[PDB]
Amino acid sequence: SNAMKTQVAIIGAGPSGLLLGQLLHKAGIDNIIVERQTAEYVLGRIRAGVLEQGTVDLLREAGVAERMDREGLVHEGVELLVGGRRQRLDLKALTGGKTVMVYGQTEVTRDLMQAREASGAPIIYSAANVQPHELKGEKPYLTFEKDGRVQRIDCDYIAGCDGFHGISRQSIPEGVLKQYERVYPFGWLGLLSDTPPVNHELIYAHHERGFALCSQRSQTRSRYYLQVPLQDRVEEWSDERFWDELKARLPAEVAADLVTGPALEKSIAPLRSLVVEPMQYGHLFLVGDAAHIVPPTGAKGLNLAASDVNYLYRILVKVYHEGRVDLLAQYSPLALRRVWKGERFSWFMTQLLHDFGSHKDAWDQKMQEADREYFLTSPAGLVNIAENYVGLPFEEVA
Amino acid sequence: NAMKTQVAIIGAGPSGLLLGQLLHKAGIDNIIVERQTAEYVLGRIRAGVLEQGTVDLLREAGVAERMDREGLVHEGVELLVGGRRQRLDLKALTGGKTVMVYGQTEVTRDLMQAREASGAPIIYSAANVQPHELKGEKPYLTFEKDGRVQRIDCDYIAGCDGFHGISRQSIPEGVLKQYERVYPFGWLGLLSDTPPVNHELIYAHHERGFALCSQRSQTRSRYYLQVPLQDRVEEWSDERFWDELKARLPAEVAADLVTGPALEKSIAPLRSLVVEPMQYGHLFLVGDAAHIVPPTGAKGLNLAASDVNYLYRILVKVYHEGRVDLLAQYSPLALRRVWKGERFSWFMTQLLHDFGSHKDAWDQKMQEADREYFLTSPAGLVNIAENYVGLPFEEVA
Ligand SMILES: Cc1cc2nc3c(=O)[nH]c(=O)nc-3n(C[C@H](O)[C@H](O)[C@H](O)COP(=O)(O)OP(=O)(O)OC[C@H]3O[C@@H](n4cnc5c(N)ncnc54)[C@H](O)[C@@H]3O)c2cc1C
Ligand SMILES: Cc1cc2nc3c(=O)[nH]c(=O)nc-3n(C[C@H](O)[C@H](O)[C@H](O)COP(=O)(O)OP(=O)(O)OC[C@H]3O[C@@H](n4cnc5c(N)ncnc54)[C@H](O)[C@@H]3O)c2cc1C
Ligand SMILES: [Cl-]
Ligand SMILES: [Cl-]
Ligand SMILES: [Cl-]
Ligand SMILES: [Cl-]
Ligand SMILES: [Cl-]
Repeated sequence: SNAMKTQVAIIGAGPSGLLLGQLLHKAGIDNIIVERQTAEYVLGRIRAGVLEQGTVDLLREAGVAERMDREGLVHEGVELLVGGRRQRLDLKALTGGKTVMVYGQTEVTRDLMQAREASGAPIIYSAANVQPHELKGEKPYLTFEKDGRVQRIDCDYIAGCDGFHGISRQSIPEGVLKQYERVYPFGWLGLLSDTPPVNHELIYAHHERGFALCSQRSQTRSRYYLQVPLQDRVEEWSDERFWDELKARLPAEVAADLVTGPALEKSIAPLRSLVVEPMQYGHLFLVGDAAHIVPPTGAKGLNLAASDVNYLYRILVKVYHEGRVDLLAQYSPLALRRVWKGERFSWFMTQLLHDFGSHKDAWDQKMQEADREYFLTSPAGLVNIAENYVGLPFEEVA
Repeated sequence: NAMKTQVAIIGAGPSGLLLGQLLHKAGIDNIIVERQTAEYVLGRIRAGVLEQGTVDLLREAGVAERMDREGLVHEGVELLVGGRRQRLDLKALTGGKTVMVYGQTEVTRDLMQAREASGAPIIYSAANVQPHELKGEKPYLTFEKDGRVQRIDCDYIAGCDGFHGISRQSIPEGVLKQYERVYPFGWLGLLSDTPPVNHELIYAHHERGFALCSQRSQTRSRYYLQVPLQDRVEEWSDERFWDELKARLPAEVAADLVTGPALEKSIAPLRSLVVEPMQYGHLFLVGDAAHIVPPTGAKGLNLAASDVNYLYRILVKVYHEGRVDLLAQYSPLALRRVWKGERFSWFMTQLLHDFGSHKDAWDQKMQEADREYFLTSPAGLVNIAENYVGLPFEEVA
């Protein structure tokens, strides 16, 4: 058949692709989203839960915040647990007013999907072998297969919002991108349960046996994590083994108040820090997990995706409304400045709260311990953590 | 016959002299034994920056007159990254705390003159000093001088004998545990009779490597350059030193730098080293005998001073209040502050030096990000400033 036509072709219907598309459509910039999996499959992913104010603001601007505001929970603080002691970080007081919002990525994604349904902005699911073409040409395009037919999308710009295993990043020629990576010797084993959270705020716990995070998605939906060796598989961890181990890494007081229950979802995510430079090539712009990855210890993943969306969205508005086509050259510079800040903090928190075993020498272990002392005791240290946790500012586009 | 005292002190460097001066004043007898001659000890060119805790201690010891007259109070320090100058107003950021620039040699000289005036015994050129009966109730030292073996009977031994001392090596095998990080570089220092390029210290990170613009007075400058461990001082002419220093500074700063012939020039290797515990029986390790820091945080002499402070306050209570229980608190107290200083010294070293290929691309990227974060965040600067002026001494109660 004949080629579909739009202004911005978006690869990936995850939070990045959907939010970008929603913001663009509201601003009168035509876009089409193509996604490899089914709508159901995308919604089945249990991932992030902590939204920085910048992300919340973007969602409000996109006009998809009614449910987030009603069913989400503003968290004014977080706890770091070292040596069995519970240290609360009053993010609100430490930052002079900032907070975080606990609302599931799945929920955010569902809201964005319902909003796109209402607008009628085209979105195509179960699209196989999406390939971008003529990234340097003036007329880039996408091809894909669906319903046993090759389909084409002509556009001006391509936004690669296709995640860690996307096609976007891989479509850029060799030499162009440079990669910076740190692979951690552990993953997070996550368990979502239909049970009351043990605390009204997140508890990041460092314990001799290893790291543990007590989290949640609502007043009736809990999310717990344990660091685990890379070899470990989710089949080796029954619901009971996970509950017992979580209990062993928490103080007796918290262990007793913990209400356990069957896992609605359980899986292991390997931890890695990854960044590519630049985050664009010609008319293709990499957004979110397609460009960078962080360990979730700082709750920065989805929030960095959102800042990437922020910058590309505000540049594109000026490209089409003010004809400033060349402003797109500042996308990577802007995005990367904030990516490195979040990457730094995510790296810092991972080093601070995890058991590295033989992967760190004796000196580095002592420095981990002295950092745990200093950062949770010094008022300036607590302020260092709090201001990073709530999310550093977005810079203005010139 | 044998010499008798309460506390026998090994080493006549800053640790040993300050501990001896404080103890003597409190009425606690002490003898100091030193391997080198007095002249040789004075020939050493090292520290220059004193925390208020160290300044307070010297005033308490009654050896502050010359420091209060010739030392210079610094209200800030500068950190320099990619041309940017970030002044840390220590006073404004820490609620009034400052640092004192006064040479370690000057402090050492003043202490030596005060002990001479008091007549508290001190023995130079004490060879093969050895401690014995560390856990017994009657510990003692032996040493050789003027062709004869001499003995000092005491109640406690203070090992203030530095990195190459005998005290640490005298403790039975396996008791001590050594934590260490050896840096792939040293500091080439040059003392010059020229005006400092700035009235405050300048810690400069540069693609080519770290440089420190420091001073001993308004007429005497002290500059440092990081150099690889292979380097020998004989490979560094004054000319090469000056040119390299200028290459590591913004052109606008280098332009007015006044160069001159070296009065002293040597390379010190950098290392982070902590020994635990810091005592065995009636033997206590003090200062460099127990721990080393890279000088990037100006913590060395200052940690030695806090070790001295704790051992001194404990001994006062031991002798005047029979608080023998408190001797077990020396290592816990000293190590709490030592680890904090070690952390800071490590932090500053990581932040400001070039590690070449001793650091992978990811760690270089985290250095770059740390320099961006700590030097632009108000909280980041507070963090550095409060560590730089030195964290408080805890009370020995
Ligand atoms: C497995 C996993 C677990 C995580 N857990 C946590 C956590 O516990 N806490 C936390 O704070 N953060 C977590 N994160 C981080 C956070 O969820 C991500 O940063 C966030 O999902 C990034 O959104 P995105 O839209 O950039 O990528 P994604 O959410 O991955 O969306 C990418 C979309 O593109 C689609 N796609 C991929 N390839 C193609 C193709 N060739 N053609 C078309 N479409 C394609 C995918 O199907 C997907 O729907 C996790 C991330 C992952 C991947
Ligand atoms: C080479 C070097 C360079 C340094 N440079 C700097 C710098 O540039 N900036 C900075 O801030 N800090 C620096 N420092 C750190 C700071 O000067 C030290 O922390 C400080 O000197 C510690 O004092 P101390 O008395 O504990 O040890 P020392 O000053 O080493 O005194 C130990 C004394 O014990 C004596 N002794 C050793 N063995 C025996 C024995 N068996 N019997 C009898 N006596 C013995 C020694 O002769 C010496 O006099 C440096 C340290 C060293 C070693
Ligand atoms: Cl979720
Ligand atoms: Cl931090
Ligand atoms: Cl941030
Ligand atoms: Cl811009
Ligand atoms: Cl300190």
